[PDB]
Amino acid sequence: DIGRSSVRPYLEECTRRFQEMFDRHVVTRPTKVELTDAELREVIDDCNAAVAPLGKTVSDERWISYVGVVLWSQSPRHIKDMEAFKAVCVLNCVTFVWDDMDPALHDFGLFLPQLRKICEKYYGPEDAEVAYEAARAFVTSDHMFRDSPIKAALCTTSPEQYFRFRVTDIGVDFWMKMSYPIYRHPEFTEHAKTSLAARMTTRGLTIVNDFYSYDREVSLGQITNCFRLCDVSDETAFKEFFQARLDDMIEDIECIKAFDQLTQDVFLDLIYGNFVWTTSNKRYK
Amino acid sequence: DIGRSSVRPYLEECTRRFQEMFDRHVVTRPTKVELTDAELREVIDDCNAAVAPLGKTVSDERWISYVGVVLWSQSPRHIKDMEAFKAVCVLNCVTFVWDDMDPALHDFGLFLPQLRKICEKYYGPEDAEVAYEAARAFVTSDHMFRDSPIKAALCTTSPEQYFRFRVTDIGVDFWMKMSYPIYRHPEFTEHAKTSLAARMTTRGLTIVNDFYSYDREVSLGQITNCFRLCDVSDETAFKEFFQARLDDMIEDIECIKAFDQLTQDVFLDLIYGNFVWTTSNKRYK
Ligand SMILES: CC(C)=CCC/C(C)=C/CC/C(C)=C\CC/C(C)=C/CSP(=O)(O)OP(=O)(O)O
Ligand SMILES: CC(C)=CCC/C(C)=C/CC/C(C)=C\CC/C(C)=C\CSP(=O)(O)OP(=O)(O)O
Ligand SMILES: [Mg+2]
Ligand SMILES: [Mg+2]
Repeated sequence: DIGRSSVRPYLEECTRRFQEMFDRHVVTRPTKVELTDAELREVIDDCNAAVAPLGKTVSDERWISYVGVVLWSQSPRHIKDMEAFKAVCVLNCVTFVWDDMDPALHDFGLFLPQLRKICEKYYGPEDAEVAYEAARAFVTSDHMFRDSPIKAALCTTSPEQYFRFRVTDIGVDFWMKMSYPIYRHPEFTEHAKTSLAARMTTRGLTIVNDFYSYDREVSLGQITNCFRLCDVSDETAFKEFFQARLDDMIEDIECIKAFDQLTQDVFLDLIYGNFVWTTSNKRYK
Repeated sequence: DIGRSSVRPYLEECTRRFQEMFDRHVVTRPTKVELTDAELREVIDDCNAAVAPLGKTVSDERWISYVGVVLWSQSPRHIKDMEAFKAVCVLNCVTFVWDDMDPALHDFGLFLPQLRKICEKYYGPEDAEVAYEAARAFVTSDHMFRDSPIKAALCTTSPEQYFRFRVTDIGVDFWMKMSYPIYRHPEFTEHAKTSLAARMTTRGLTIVNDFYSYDREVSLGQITNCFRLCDVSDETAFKEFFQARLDDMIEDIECIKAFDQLTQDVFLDLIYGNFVWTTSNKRYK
């Protein structure tokens, strides 16, 4: 049954169709933000220190693996604050490590002050509180509402309810709220703070992530994946579902182009960058 | 054109159908929170002081009209903090007055510090920052993106995109982020802070407000109304659209019932309470 289901028959075609869609609708190719050796070392040092109180040891290779999503999904042309950039590198990486941990080993009393220390190092006083609150909310939500009936209801009812849940759960709201200081762009800053930024980009991020993590997630009993709403065994049902999802992505991209140029660049680089990172990364194979 | 269209032919039937839906799906009838004479006095005094720098003088009757949405839509069974309650009364009322003002007269330099003063009076340090940030975001969104292509794109594309804009624009995210301290309920606090609370309740709130404000908004050229997505002149198109909105509200209500009992009470009291207030208030006639 579902615990043994797979999208493996569709990997090649779906990858090519995602890329075809991005070339047509976004056009601008993702590029990688470059960090100097010293900047990368500072990020890795900060990640190791954040996760040290947890008794967790993590290799440089694994940190670099996680950080790629930041290097690829941010928008290099628009960056103004590289201190905020390194904070997102660190926040992103330590939250991945936390998520990959056995939940029985989550110690919020040790982890939250580390998240706060990161925010306070890299951001101004105002920004530090916004980014910390988003980080605290993400990690708290994950805990509070696992094995919750709410997750089951939202994830099994309809794509729309599912994506409503993923606005927070896939981490985009947190991403926006820690990323706006990178750009110092007034419009982007407000869209981030109202969460309209996250609401516009959630489907594009989530459909991609869900496709490439489905086999692993389903093998582990995890229900937070939109492809669980269709029978991935029936080639015909799958293809119809996948096309509806591509259509969702396209509608969002087309609406995103109504935003101001800088903001639209950042949103589209995020969705398209995430896909590039996702298909190159060992986490999803 | 659409500027002279009307849903007046449908008022009685739609009102009856909304009520029948709530009686079936929510069941628990809205009740009105009691303020003592002293408490209402305090609220009105605070309202007048906030809008005085704007040269605004407002009658008790007008303030009482605005505050009814708070007295009816909050959940009296679950109130724990009446200071937070009065803060919502004040914040709600002064935001109404701001929104009814000629935009040329909006003076953020004068108004924002008044919003901050209200939050600092009634909330603890942590809650004051969350409520104030949500008020600031709401009022800043309203300004920044008032004649924005984004608003047009979102409001005209699909119901989905429209409701995505209204999460912030109808003010529910702000409502949730100023209301959670009333209840001091951990789960509700978190759903408020992640905006999941707002995402679950926006369609119920927005569909009802939109129906009862359509005629006035369309006469003023305003585009923020879901009934603009159909031809309200065509009775069969309208009835089809209306049913689709009712189905949306019912789906949200049924998913809301998967939340913990206190949270679901609050969410449902809000949607149903707003309907009761909307149908009895002079603002929509
Ligand atoms: C915000 C953004 C750029 C993209 C959306 C997805 C993504 C790669 C997020 C990482 C960036 C952020 C803010 C937080 C990390 C949280 C996390 C472990 C997300 C994975 S989504 P799932 O729970 O499905 O885990 P899996 O990776 O195993 O599929
Ligand atoms: C936010 C909530 C719980 C319910 C929605 C109902 C409502 C009017 C709430 C006001 C309460 C809050 C937080 C803010 C005030 C915002 C405001 C003046 C109007 C929003 S509806 P539109 O912009 O269409 O104006 P109109 O009233 O003239 O139709
Ligand atoms: Mg996944
Ligand atoms: Mg209205």
